[PDB]
Amino acid sequence: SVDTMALWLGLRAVLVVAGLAVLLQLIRGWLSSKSYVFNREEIARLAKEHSGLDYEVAFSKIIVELRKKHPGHILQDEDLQWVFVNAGGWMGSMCLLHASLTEYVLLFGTAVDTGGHSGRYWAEISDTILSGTFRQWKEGTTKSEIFYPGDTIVHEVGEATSVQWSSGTWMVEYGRGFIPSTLAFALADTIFSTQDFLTLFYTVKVYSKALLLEASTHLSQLG
Amino acid sequence: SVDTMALWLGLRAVLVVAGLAVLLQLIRGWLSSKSYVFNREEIARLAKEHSGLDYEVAFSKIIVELRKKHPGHILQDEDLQWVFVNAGGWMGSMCLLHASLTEYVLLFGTAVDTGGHSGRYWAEISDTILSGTFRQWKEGTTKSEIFYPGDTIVHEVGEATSVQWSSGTWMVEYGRGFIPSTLAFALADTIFSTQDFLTLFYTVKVYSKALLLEASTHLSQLG
Amino acid sequence: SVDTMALWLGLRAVLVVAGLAVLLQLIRGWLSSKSYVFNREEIARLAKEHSGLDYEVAFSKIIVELRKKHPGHILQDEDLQWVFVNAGGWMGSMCLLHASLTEYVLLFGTAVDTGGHSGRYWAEISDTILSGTFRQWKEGTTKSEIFYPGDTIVHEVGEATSVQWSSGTWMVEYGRGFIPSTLAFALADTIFSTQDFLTLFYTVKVYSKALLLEASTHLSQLG
Repeated sequence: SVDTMALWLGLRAVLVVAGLAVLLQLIRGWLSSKSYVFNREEIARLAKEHSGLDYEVAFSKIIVELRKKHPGHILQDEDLQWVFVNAGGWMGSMCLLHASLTEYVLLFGTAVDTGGHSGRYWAEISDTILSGTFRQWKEGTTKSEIFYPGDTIVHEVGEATSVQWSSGTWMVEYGRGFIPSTLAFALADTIFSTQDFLTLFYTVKVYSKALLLEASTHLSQLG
Repeated sequence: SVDTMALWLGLRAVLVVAGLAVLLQLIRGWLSSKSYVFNREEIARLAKEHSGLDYEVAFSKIIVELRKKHPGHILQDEDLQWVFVNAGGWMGSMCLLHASLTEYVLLFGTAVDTGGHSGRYWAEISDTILSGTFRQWKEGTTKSEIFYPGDTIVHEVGEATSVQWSSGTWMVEYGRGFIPSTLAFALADTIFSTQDFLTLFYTVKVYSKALLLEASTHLSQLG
Repeated sequence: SVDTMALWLGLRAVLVVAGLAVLLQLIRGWLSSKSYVFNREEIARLAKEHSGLDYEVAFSKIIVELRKKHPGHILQDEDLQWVFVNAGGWMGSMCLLHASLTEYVLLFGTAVDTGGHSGRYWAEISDTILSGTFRQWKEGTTKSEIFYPGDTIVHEVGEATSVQWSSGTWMVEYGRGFIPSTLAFALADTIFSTQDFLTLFYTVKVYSKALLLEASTHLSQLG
């Protein structure tokens, strides 16, 4: 009975600590900046237009269109790089195109069968498929849904689903909200599982280059 | 030769530390309380009896029968909730019905293909399959075994196995032993991989509510 | 406006830390000990020659041939053991035959579908397949390659790939380079995921036994 009481008190302590953590995450999301360069419908339409072609040609055409419609906000050909992404038990790769304090645009996908935790969304993310399949298992339900090239899955803030991607699945991803908070989730398995310090290097490098591009465009627009 | 000696000394240090950890686990397990409300054969027969129905109807009927045969030991309908479980590389979901210092009962399953480490804890676990398949690859062997609805896999005290569950696999799980020791493994991937503080919140909340129900039943029986 | 610069400076700090980590990995792996007992071609042909038999008979004959051609460098039958290996999100099992500061030989494989990160280390790794399939997804590309019994996959120094093995895949693995640099990747999931301290016990025990056997052989050869 004494051990039961001690265990209940410890569980209550962990309960309130986790509640405070989630509350601080929600506060950071609420008080976040809302100056947006893109709209999610725009990225969704642009990615859905080229979903019928090969995914590499689609990547090329979408990058060209993004550079054409938003000059100074997309990285150059010299800065584009495929970087592994290990998070929540799954493994994929990304190619960052745009990333600021409130938005980011990248090409995400995997060439192998993988799946795991989607991560607690404290920012709004949208994925429009170009090839492969995307199986989502939302929280609270016992059934999953399948998504195909042309579909767009939007992840609201606070949602946590079970994601799964077949081999050769590739999509375009646009994130809106408090972008830095996602970094942790993007690097968790890189820190405590894969020990891939070079992947962490490449990730922070491309993010810093995207921030530098955004600041340079800001200065050139006001200067 | 010097580096080899240093590496061997470090390996011996890790060896003795891990041995002391295993010794602490076994000591806190053997000397744990053994006040049992249920027995694994009761839950096994209750789950196998309704294993032919749809897994949702089976869940409902099993919950009703548990509340009929053990009234003050099953959580209320207002306290039932599906909570994600990320551990050992695999991801699923649970709904807890009973949980004490020495026992716990829940409904566990996944709607997607998953698998990984079963985990090591001082607790005899029993899983009776309601739907789906369960592949178990025990330690020390090079071949696995498949289990179908109606079967009951018994994870013994020294269980190091590889588990795998196909999409739509649902089962009823009963565990007796040092239940808090099973918390760590159940939350490790939640801490270092998923960054899901809300799932940790839900887990500790439902465990605290189950312990509260058990303590309330105990006090109402002794008073 | 200002927080962009703040985040960029933080990313620069993380960048220099990760860069120093990678540079130290390179410098320590380079300029290391060059005492080699085996070579990847010998092990590759020894495994490919027996790749047509059942994998257990192949294991036995390969161990016998290794003890015949390199006596004193292979563990005894009393020291052989199958130990689970959780790393990078995948779960397999190993049987260590030889391990020193510069080389290691073991029998690896899995009885369940698994996959994940291969890991980065200054160590040339070669795997010759006896059964099952090995899908490798190298870094920087969007397509993977399948390998079959008889094939030998070379994990180059400093490379990072996505590995995937079907159920029943078994292979003979030979590592050359700075072996301790892999140890971290070999145990991360054991510490932050499986919490399996007995598997860690077994791993460090077999590594210490291999190092002790190597030291004994060296002393007997010079004494």
